[PDB]
Amino acid sequence: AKEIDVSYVKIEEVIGAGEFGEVCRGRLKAPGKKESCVAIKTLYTERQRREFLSEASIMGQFEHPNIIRLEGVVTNSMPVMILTEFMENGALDSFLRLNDGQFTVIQLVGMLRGIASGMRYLAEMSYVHRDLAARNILVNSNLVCKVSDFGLSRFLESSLGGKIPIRWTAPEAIAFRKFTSASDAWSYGIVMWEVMSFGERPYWDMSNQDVINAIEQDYRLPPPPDCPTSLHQLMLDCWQKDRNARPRFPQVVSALDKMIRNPASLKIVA
Ligand SMILES: Cc1ccc(CO)cc1N(c1ccnc(Nc2cc(N3CCOCC3)cc(S(C)(=O)=O)c2)n1)C(C)C
Ligand SMILES: [Mg+2]
Ligand SMILES: [Mg+2]
Ligand SMILES: [Mg+2]
Repeated sequence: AKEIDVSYVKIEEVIGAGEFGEVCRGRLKAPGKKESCVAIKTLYTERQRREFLSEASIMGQFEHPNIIRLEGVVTNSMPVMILTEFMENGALDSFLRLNDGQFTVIQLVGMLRGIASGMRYLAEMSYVHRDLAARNILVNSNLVCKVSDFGLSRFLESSLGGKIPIRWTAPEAIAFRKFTSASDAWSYGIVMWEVMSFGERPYWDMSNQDVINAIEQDYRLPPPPDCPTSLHQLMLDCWQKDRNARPRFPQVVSALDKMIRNPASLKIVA
């Protein structure tokens, strides 16, 4: 679905370095449709091409305001491209670093609510994300946060799947490679911590191995400076060792909505 004629795409600036090629900003103009801004991912073995394009296959089946929208692919022409909606503020971790301390707690909670709604939807579709991290959240001009980074490849036990993201991964997923929506809930807690810390690196003073050891020994990240206690408590709930004890994404959204309804609750900080 959404194969598009390369003649309809005008490539503008190179805006990032992607994991397997350049990231560009461009313009898509198709007959009968208004022109739109697009982000463009470019691409190897046939296995790697099929893994690359698997992102588009799955993205094309999602439709949600907090999930990045697929515009199309260029495959019957080289270089192979994936075109999505353009997200003007780029990745959330770097966006927050650029804007450190400059958004209100209520704004940050709205961002987290958007991400949580995107995850609620993925969980409802039985899609387990496995790499949920602030770097994989994209931000538009109205501060709407959208989940990105999809595909049907597996992590490295060469495939474009990547290494397991230790700092974002639930202990049972690291130990047993059992990835579920409950392990995504653990990652979501890490994302909450990243957002409330304006894009600080999780466990910034620890190696990947130190993090594995720490979590096994009951260490959990502390509240970021100025972080409402209620938000930190929700993080701790997401980081329960027993995956079945973690909140599900509908409960995550509902908890954030209650905070938004009752903003005085956000004034309590440790
Ligand atoms: C194109 C694409 C396809 C698939 C996926 C994963 O699902 C993601 C994307 N990408 C998209 C999709 C939609 N919007 C964007 N916007 C974007 C904007 C900026 N800039 C905006 C201006 O300020 C500087 C930053 C920088 C980046 S990046 C690549 O450096 O993270 C991305 N990027 C990239 C993340 C590869
Ligand atoms: Mg829908
Ligand atoms: Mg991934
Ligand atoms: Mg990834």
